[PDB]
Amino acid sequence: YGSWEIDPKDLTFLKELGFGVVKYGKWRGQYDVAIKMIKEGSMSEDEFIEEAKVMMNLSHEKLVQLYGVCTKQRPIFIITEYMANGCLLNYLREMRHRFQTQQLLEMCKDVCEAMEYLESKQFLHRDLAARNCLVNDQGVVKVSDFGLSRYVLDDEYTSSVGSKFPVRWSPPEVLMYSKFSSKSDIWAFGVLMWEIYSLGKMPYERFTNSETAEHIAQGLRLYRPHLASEKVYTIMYSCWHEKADERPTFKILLSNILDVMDEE
Ligand SMILES: Nc1ncnc2c1c(-c1ccc(Oc3ccccc3)cc1)cn2C1CCCC1
Repeated sequence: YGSWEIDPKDLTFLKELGFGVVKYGKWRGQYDVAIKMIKEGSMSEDEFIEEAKVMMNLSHEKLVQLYGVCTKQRPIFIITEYMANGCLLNYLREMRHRFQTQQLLEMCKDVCEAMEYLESKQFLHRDLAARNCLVNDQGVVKVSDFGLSRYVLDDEYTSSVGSKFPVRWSPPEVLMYSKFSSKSDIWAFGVLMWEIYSLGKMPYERFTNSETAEHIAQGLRLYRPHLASEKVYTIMYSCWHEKADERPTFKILLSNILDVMDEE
């Protein structure tokens, strides 16, 4: 076993949590883990395994921690930090939480910290969205599935023509030219802020993907969620400059979010 490789015999599977299936379990009988099981034919496995070595060296409190992989048998496993409150999107949609806006801004800050870290490592997420963030037992949001889209074999998800592509989280230059950059992550982050302040509404709710792409190409934008103050709206909106070079960095976004927290 290499440093990136976990012995699957050290795993105990306890419950199904919901590419494939994800389970909750224990490592060596004691420590909580999530086990993401990768279905046959779904992934470029050799490429993922090499990238896993890079992903192992990423470490930040607001990034879901990759403990290792199991790849000597199939389906291959991705072993990670267990996030008790599950997917951010589902969490947002649970109206019982009765969120204060302070809580929503903190979720934004959690994600922005992770993204500033990824940016500092020149690591693109490539599919940032509420559905790809997780929430722990303390209500902390962490970024997940970072870079994983690179290894998906289903073409419907691979390009902007595809029926599974994240059109609603994509800047004009991605939709038109497939130009990915730090600034396409920035765009996606703004959409994620919008999802958070909208309590999990689908971006461009009333539009198809086709219509959304048209909307975007015409320079139209999401508008202010009811729960977003003018200051918060200014921050998400800054992520959507037509010109990619005019969009902020995650460092700048983080400073702006901190400022709003201080001003309340
Ligand atoms: N870690 C998790 N803890 C709790 N629930 C989880 C996960 C994960 C999870 C586990 C592993 C995983 O693997 C990676 C993590 C980071 C980077 C790349 C892969 C991604 C998500 C998913 N789920 C749920 C959300 C909706 C239904 C399933």
